[PDB]
Amino acid sequence: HVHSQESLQKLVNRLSRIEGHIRGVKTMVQENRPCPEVLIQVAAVRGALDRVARLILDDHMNECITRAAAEGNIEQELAELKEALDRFL
Amino acid sequence: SQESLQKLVNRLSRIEGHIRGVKTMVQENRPCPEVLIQVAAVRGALDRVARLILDDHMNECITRAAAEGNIEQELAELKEALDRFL
Amino acid sequence: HVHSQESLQKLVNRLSRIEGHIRGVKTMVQENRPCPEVLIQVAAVRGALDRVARLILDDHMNECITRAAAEGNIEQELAELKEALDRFL
Amino acid sequence: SQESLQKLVNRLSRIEGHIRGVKTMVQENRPCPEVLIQVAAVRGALDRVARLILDDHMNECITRAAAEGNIEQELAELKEALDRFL
Repeated sequence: HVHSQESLQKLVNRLSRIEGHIRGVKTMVQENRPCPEVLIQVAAVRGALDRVARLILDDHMNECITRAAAEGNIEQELAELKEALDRFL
Repeated sequence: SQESLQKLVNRLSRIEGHIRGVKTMVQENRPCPEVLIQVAAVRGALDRVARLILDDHMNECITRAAAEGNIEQELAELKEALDRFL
Repeated sequence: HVHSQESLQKLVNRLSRIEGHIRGVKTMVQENRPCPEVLIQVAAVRGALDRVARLILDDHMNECITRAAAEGNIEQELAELKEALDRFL
Repeated sequence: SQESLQKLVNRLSRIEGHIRGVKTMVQENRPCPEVLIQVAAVRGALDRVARLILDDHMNECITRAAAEGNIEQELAELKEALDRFL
């Protein structure tokens, strides 16, 4: 890669897919499908969520390190990154 | 069943509503930490649902072992479920 | 497998290995080795810890389900299992 | 450095002592939940150490970017570190 900001619309998309996938898990439960099948689908949803989170974080990181090079305020930018990682982890 | 199933459906509807909430936040260009705080809550909610489903599975396995034995088989089912839950 | 209880001594062993592995991470830090190398070693220690935890849990689960078949007290045994999972997760 | 390195060494010595504590508990046949409560604390401590090491790495990368640029390269180092940290 050379890093590209994920478009707002690209993120909204990924989130719509995650919504549809949760609605799918709900259908599975109503049909009394086996517990391991349901858990497999829940795991996939959680994986999808993590990848969205990770994309949002990458773009944030990019702004922080870019703003540091541009403007030189390393302390502020570190502290911004660390907040975002706190809430991500 | 009718009792417990509906509770899970409900939780899953709430999670769905919460993901819509995260979508709205993104469209409104709200700060990253606020969006991630909401994503963390969704992830927490998903974990608790996963945990409830595992509890019911484990309940069936142990209940069936008490009733009908085949303890080795049931134990091995429990361990396989834990393999995929972690 | 047919399930076998991990011996007390087998567990003490695995824990001694984890101790030695943490002491190894400490040496790496004193020698100012690169951060990704150090984190790779920390991950391995965490993995080793998880596998120990998992073994202790498997043996507990085995006692709970065995005691349920033997004695029939499903409620007590479920609640024992769930406590152990609470502190494991 | 001499300052920060020693703090990490210390944390790692405490983690080592804590794993000995878990070993003693097992030899004394203490209940499973008590042993797992102590293992959870060790795992927590290990996570915090991992997090401190990542913070220092990230600090070097951003600091070097402000001083000397090559922002794309540094960003890619940060993302690679996060790949392995999760």
